[PDB]
Amino acid sequence: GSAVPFHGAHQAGIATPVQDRLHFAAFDVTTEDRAAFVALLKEWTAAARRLTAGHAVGEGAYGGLPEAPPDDTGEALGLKPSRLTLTIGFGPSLFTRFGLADLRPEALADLPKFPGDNLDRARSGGDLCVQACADDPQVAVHAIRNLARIGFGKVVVRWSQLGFGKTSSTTPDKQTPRNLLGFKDGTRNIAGTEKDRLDRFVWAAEKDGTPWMTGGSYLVARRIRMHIETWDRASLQEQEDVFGRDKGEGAPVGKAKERDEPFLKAMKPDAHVRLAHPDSNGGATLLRRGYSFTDGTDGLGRLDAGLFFLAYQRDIRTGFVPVQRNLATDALNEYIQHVGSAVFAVPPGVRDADDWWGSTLF
Amino acid sequence: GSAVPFHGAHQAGIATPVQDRLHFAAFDVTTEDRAAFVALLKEWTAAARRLTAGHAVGEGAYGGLPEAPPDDTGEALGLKPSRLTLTIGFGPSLFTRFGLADLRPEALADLPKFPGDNLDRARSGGDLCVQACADDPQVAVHAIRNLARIGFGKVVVRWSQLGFGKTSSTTPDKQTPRNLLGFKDGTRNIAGTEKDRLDRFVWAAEKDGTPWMTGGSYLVARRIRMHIETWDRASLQEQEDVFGRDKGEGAPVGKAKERDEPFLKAMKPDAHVRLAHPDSNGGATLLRRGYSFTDGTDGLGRLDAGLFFLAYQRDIRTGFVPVQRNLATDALNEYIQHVGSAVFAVPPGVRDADDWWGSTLFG
Ligand code: HEM
Ligand code: HEM
Repeated sequence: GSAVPFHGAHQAGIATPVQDRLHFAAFDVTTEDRAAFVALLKEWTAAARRLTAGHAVGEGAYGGLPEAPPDDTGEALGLKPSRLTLTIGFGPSLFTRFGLADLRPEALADLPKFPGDNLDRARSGGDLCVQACADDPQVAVHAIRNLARIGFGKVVVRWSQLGFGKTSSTTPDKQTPRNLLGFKDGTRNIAGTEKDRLDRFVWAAEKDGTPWMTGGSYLVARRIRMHIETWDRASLQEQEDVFGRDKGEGAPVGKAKERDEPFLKAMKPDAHVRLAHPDSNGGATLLRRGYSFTDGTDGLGRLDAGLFFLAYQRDIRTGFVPVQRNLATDALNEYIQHVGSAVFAVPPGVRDADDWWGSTLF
Repeated sequence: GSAVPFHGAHQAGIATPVQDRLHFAAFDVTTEDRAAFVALLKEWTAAARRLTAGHAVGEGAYGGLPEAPPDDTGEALGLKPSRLTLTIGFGPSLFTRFGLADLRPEALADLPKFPGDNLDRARSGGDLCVQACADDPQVAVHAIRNLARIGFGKVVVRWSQLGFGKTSSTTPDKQTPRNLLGFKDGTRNIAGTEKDRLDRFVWAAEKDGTPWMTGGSYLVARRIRMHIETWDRASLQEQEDVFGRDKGEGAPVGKAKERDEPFLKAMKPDAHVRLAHPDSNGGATLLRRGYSFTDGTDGLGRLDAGLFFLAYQRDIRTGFVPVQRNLATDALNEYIQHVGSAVFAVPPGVRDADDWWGSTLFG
């Protein structure tokens, strides 16, 4: 139930232990006034400091003037901070505004088209994002709702995604969670304690060519539908062959324990783990941080199910792109479809109480 | 605690402690064969015994024949029972099948149309329901996904709703939860400890007219959207006047504490608490067991959020119907809309290891 510190060289919500619940929102900007947008970023930062400490925004949820709307909507009153993190990102489309064109980072690359893509344009893209993660869904909804309210008239919500349970791990010392296909997901990631690996693969550096992004990261989001009718009639052996790990323990094929190192040549040549592994991709390594979703039924008598895939990396061109390209022949492709996509530059951390989100850019 | 007993004179999930999370699904039946449906109820009951104890269904999620599909889909491996309850109910439309038309209870009444209703037919009705409540959402979802799989070919999923209340790891058991309008919700309700009130207002009795339903109850489900962005622009006074309680403490107007008994005459005539109170409705009293929802954002950028309202009662005609009728002029109507609806007869409990869901109806 404790608080995660909001200030630092980096934003929280990346290397932080993965929280139980997600509420992700993408926003489009509706003001042409640079000074007004800067004022919004400062007001959002002030609200974020309150929210992540478990306090109400502005002057509170009640006990003000009877004839005014309360500053805070009130539904988180009496709740603990619940490890709430709030992480902001800027999309490529932002840089066509406020005279920012020459500040767009090279590492913020547009993704190519990938075979099998079926992307809904309405639930793709966005000028900016806020990732809210917490152990309590009410706390996460409250944060997004209050940020959107403060932003009324300057930003609108383009699309949002809720995740009911995590399918990722930055804490190898704890139980690895399972996705809706029934497999552990998160065994070989990057842990929050692995400072050298974070510096090499996740955090942007001054020498990479964009000074304002030093200490930031780049985010890829993919909404992926799962064909669970098709999967649930597959044999156990089929399922295990798809991944290269057994279902019960999640060990590499032939080995006894989850965390034993994979021996790739024992897996099928189209196994997911074999294709995705850094040794198959010139060393390319990702920080995965996704969540499961279900949005009702599909109208054809079945539950809807999917995974909202989130990856952080130092450069989209050397992280997600080469790995996803290598997944063109993945056995898993028979059971999934990518139906939404977005990329964001995640700026550096808020250094102290006088700093603000985006201050290095603006 | 960690598990809730499955067997009893009553089904669990009604009077048992309220769990943190909900997965509610409505199913339609596709078979005409009574024998095949009975066989399904028996297999579903066997699965539910396993699920509510934290075990996998059938022969398990792994370690069987490699060339067969696993009996359990495996996404709950490693999780705890999480106080899972599974509660089954039968809709009015079931009784048009299997020769059951003369066994439909009179208390399972069709709802009238109410002012302001805007019901989505696709998210309404259903032949059957399963209410899955648990502290971990993945335990609830795993239960619904596996029941649906076992039934494939005999039932389909018509509609499904996820919901949330409190998070018990961080929030005290005695604290009333707040709804998404920011008000405490549940202060004046029937509690699971109130045996006599449950017998008066919730459980069906033999003398009520339908012997097979003795020890069962009747459920009304309403999916109620909130107009969040409109509500959030209302003044504090306007919000408090809508309910007849204050927002911070949740006390009735002119009182000091949440649990002080209301004085109805101090509230505005169309305040929600005044219209809903038993004294305004000839003594009519409900067990509310609903959950908040947030599904996403709609095409206009607004939050798709609200209350998935669940009420249990001894007779729909003397519980939900009179009370909802009395809300025709509710000040709250400006900020909500009922967009889905269904009613179910929830049979008596599974008595022991040889009993099965629906045995009093089917024989
Ligand atoms: C619904 C989609 C997906 C499912 C169900 C899935 C499932 C899994 C599972 C079960 C593992 C093995 C346990 C682990 O080490 O985490 C794994 C590993 C991995 N996945 Fe995926 N995955 C999906 C999509 C993706 C995508 C889109 C990418 C990247 C483009 C990706 C990259 C990886 C990586 C890098 C590993 C670690 C390989 C290693 O170093 O051993 N996955 N995935
Ligand atoms: C979005 C919809 C609704 C909201 C936000 C809401 C909110 C509330 C609140 C805040 C209270 C006062 C605290 C408490 O005693 O629980 C209350 C009481 C109550 N509500 Fe509602 N309610 C809603 C819909 C309904 C419906 C549809 C019914 C019945 C048909 C209902 C019946 C009652 C009853 C019986 C009480 C208790 C009155 C008493 O005995 O003091 N509510 N509701």
